[PDB]
Amino acid sequence: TQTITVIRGDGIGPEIMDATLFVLDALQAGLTYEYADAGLVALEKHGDLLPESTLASITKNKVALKSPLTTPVGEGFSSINVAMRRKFDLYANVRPAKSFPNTKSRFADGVDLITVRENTEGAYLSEGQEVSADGEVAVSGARVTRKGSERIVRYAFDLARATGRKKVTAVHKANIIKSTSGLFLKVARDVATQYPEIEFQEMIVDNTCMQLVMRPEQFDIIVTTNLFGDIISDLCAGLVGGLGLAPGANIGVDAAIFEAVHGSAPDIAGQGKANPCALLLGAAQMLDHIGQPQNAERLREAIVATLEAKDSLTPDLGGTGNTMGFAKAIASRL
Amino acid sequence: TQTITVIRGDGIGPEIMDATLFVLDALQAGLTYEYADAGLVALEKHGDLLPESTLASITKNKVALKSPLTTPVGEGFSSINVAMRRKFDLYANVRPAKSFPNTKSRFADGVDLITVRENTEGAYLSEGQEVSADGEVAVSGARVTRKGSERIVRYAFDLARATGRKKVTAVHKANIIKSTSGLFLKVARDVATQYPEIEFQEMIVDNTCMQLVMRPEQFDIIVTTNLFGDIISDLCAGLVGGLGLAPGANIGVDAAIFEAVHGSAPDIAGQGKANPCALLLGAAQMLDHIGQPQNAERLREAIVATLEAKDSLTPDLGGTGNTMGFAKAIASRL
Repeated sequence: TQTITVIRGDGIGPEIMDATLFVLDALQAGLTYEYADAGLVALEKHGDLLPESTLASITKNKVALKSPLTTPVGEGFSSINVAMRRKFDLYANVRPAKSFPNTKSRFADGVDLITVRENTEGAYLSEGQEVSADGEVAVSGARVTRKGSERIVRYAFDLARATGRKKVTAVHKANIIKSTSGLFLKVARDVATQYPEIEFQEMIVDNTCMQLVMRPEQFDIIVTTNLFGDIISDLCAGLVGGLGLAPGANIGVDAAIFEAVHGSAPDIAGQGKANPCALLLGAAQMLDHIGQPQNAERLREAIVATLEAKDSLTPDLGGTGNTMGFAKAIASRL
Repeated sequence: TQTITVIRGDGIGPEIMDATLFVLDALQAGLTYEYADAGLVALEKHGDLLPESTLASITKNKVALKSPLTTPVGEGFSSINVAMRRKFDLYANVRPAKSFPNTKSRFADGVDLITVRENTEGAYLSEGQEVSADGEVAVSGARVTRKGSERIVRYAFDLARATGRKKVTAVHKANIIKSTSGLFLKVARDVATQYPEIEFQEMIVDNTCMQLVMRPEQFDIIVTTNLFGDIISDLCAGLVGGLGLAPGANIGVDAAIFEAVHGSAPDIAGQGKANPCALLLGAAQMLDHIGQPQNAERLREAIVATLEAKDSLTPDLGGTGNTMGFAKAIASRL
């Protein structure tokens, strides 16, 4: 057995988590669920968007499955995902982009890639930002370290080995930003030598984005620095229809958090209309992470086959089914 | 009349410049040509990849049309385009992306946008780059100024007015990189108030790249900082088939240089196979810049119509025509 922390969340969160846990049970993933509060429900009932008991649950179990959360506006609330990243040193932001039939387009299918984005350093740090008093000159910084580069590239290669993928492409601008991006590329080359059967490719970031729109089928795993990974993961979402079906993970040494990328959609909450596919695919990522890749693949192919058959699809996809009915149609093809 | 500096260049350069000048004469653009050397031919014949007489020609005429150049490898030669940018303070890197029929795909057409990239500051500066002696820590910097932001955004809006376009989208990451990207966005908003009939849009860079792959038709002029503009212009090239047909300009206060983005292709030099469309479209940009937008549009629609009719196309496009024959077919539809 293994226990995971489950955050049911806000809006459509509870409905799609119910559906996801149904499919996980139908897979016989062997998991048990421990529930924790975050977001609106925590704020109302425990005084904090992110209570220490939930942090302790995640610390103990090291794996969390997280529905979307609502954070109120206008009250100075801090980003929950940022707080978790700082708390658990979640250095790998991992975003799969995969083609599915009948899910809107840029069609032609065949996209099946993962963007591994370094998420603790690079160009997105708070440190180094200042504007002069007269408002004329702004500066910002970037920091790349051997330690931070080594761990993100090792993660990418370990992911390749753990899921049966065959190529890692390191994306950089080392010709121009020689110090930081050059150190990232030097480290990536060094790490690649430790994984002889995984093809290693280097590609400049501008050419990478051109190639992603001309032939995204050529990519397998992409690994890159913080800002570049932000950009590339959202580009790739556009290749496969957008953010409505997108899973995500944020992974560190002693904790990993799996989710849907989309928000809590409170307008349709409780109506059984929400599409559970994104969170299901986040649970597939979780299964890959905890060592059940065969079940992750069973789940992804069942989703493909259910979409091909148009069996009990939710209204966002032109069907008249409901969240749980869609989940049950998926589970029937496992 | 007006005189422009013409650089015939290396490889296919002379052939495609001959064809371009033929079309410009057929347009009766009213130009006269002054020839200057750069690249291999200059190195052989005047001792320098970039002679001072060529710089003086550009200084005097303020407008240059430049074929591709070859720079030898292994001899420490400096980038010619970088030298020109520093010499003339060429702060606007301007890249049109337009759909043409029968030119390879990501098909469905309807793309017609321009990326205006700030090219003197931002995250691509040499200053601020250092690696610690032990190799563990690398740093790089970015600088954004009110002056530099004001001039690039003013250029974008002036371009809109000068060519009949209707929207400028400023692209940023001011939510995270608050100092530099935030100053860029603050300045862009301020400048936009001076152009009431040009729609102003703000968009975060990751969402922009997603939207460019889902519906590139929504964009008109995009203006952004140095690194972001590098990325977006190559993404956009991938929407319209790649770099083989791509024009470019680099523009400052007292000089402007217009070209094809592609290289000198020495393998097919002299054979009459080279496609002159990219340099022709660079000449269209030049015509927009010097105040003949009606002739730039005549040229672009003649290219569209020639491609639609499949009249004398070069082999890269599946025809059996030659460079000058393709140019003459274009000129017949002016």
